[PDB]
Amino acid sequence: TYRSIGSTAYPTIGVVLLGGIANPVTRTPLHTSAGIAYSDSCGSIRSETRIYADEATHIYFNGTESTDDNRSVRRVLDRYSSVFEEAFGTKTVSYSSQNFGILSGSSDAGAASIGAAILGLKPDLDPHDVENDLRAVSESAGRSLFGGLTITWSDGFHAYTEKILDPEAFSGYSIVAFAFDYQRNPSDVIHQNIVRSDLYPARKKHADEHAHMIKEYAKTNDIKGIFDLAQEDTEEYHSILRGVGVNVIRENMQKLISYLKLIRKDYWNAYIVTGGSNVYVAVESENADRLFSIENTFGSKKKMLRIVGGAWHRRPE
Ligand SMILES: C[C@@](O)(CCO)CC(=O)[O-]
Repeated sequence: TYRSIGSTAYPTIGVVLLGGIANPVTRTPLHTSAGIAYSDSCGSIRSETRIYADEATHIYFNGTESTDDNRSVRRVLDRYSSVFEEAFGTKTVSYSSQNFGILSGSSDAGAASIGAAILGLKPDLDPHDVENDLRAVSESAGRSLFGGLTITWSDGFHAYTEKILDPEAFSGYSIVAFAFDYQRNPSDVIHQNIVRSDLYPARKKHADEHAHMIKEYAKTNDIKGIFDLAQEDTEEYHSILRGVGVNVIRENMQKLISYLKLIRKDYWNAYIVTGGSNVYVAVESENADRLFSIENTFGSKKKMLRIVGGAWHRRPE
C-alpha cells in the first residue's frame, strides 16, 4: 500500500457565465455555462493537494484547519472510500491544500485537484462521473478538471463537461488580468440573487445558445469570436445582476472598460468580468506586453495570464 498522493489543478475564468445552482448540497448548475483554465506563463498560479492516510479526518487550507462542518470535502472523500482503502489500507484520509497566486481555501482548482488525486489512484474511473461528486466542493470543478476551453451542459438536473479546444489553440493569445481592491460579492450571493430576476428564464436559454455558438467557432479556431462573445455574455450577465442589486463592475472597473473600448479601435481586445473585482482582457500575444504596460490602471494590479490544461497527479508515495 501507499501513504499519500499529490495533485495539482489550475483556476478558471467563466466564458459563458454561470448564475444559479439547483441545490445547496449537490450544487448542480441551473443552466449551461463555459469556461477556461488559466495560469501564468510559468504555471505558478495553481492549487496543490495532498491526500493521505490518517488516524482521523483533517482538512487544511494553506495550513489552517477547517472544521468542514458542511462535510463539503468530507462527502467526496467518503464516496470514494473504496479507492482509498485499496490504495492506502484505510478509508480514513486527510486533505491538505496549498494555493498559490489565488486566495487560500476552496476553489474550482481545489475541487478538480481532488478529482485528479482520486483518478490518480484509480485511473479507470469515469472523470465525468467523478466530476458530479466534485461540484459539492465547487460548482465549476469541471472547467479545471478537463482544462482548456470547456462547455458544461446542464438542464439543472444533469450536467456534463466537454472539452472544446486545447490550451494550444490559444497559444497566440494572452489574458491581462486587472485586479481591483473593491470587496467582492460572494458567489453564493450571486447564485442566490440572480434567480430572482424576471429575465432569468431567458438568460438560461441565452446561455445555452452562446455555448452552441462557441462550439461552432471552435470548428475554425475562431478565438476572437469566442472572446468577443464572452464580452457580450459578460455584459448581459452583469446587467441582470445589477437589476437584482448585485453590482460587480465598480467605478474604476467601468473606467478601465471605457478605455478598453478606445484602444479596441487600435488593436483587438475583448474583456470578461466574472464574480470578483477583476477585469480579464483577452489580447493577441503581439500586443500583450503593450496592454500590460499601460499607465492608468485606475489602482488595479496586473497579471499576465495564459490558457492551460487540466488537473494532474503525482506518483503516490
Ligand atoms: C460568478 C461565476 O464565477 C460563478 C461560477 O460558479 C461566474 C462564472 O465564472 O461562470
